[PDB]
Amino acid sequence: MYVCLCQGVTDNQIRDAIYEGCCSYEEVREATGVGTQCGKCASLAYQVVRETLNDL
Ligand code: FES
Repeated sequence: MYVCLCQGVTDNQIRDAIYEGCCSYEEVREATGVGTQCGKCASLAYQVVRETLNDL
């Protein structure tokens, strides 16, 4: 699903960044651009990051 429409980031793309070593929401933002242009997606993006990290 889409997480971030401003940057076109999907939940799979967030997981891809974590599977390449990102270990925090901030690093996922650095790798994907999620949440950089407005406030709408931050809550969802953080939840996807946390669920993904907890499953590793
Ligand atoms: S929807 Fe993600 S930065 Fe705007």
